Amino acid sequence: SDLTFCEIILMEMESHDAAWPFLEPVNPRLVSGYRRIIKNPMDFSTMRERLSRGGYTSSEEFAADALLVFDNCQTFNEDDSEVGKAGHIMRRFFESRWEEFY
Ligand SMILES: CCc1nc(CN2CCN(C(=O)c3[nH]c(C)c(C(C)=O)c3CC)CC2)no1
Repeated sequence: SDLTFCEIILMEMESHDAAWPFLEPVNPRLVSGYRRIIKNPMDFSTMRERLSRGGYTSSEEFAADALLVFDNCQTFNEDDSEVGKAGHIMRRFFESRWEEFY
């Protein structure tokens, strides 16, 4: 039931207009400095893979992955960059859907 909500939240996030930086993993070989700064990478397709095989035992574990996506994005990207702008927008969206459910 809680994970039921997580499926919907993930679909809406995947379908959001500001989702474009977060649909596939950052390839550390293609981004200078990414591996040295981000130890716990996360993205929506990785969350989708885990959710599909029942790898989230609680909604809390889903929320940890979602915030990793946005925390990694704020750590590595400036607020003024297109990717930075997108992470701030998706965090507010996630925080809005998460609070009108949990
Ligand atoms: C640019 C080289 C590269 N392409 C990809 C694949 N795919 C990853 C996500 N993506 C982004 O634009 C994106 N999303 C985030 C969270 C970031 C960073 C650095 O935080 C970035 C910069 C590449 C689209 C492309 N991997 O490396």
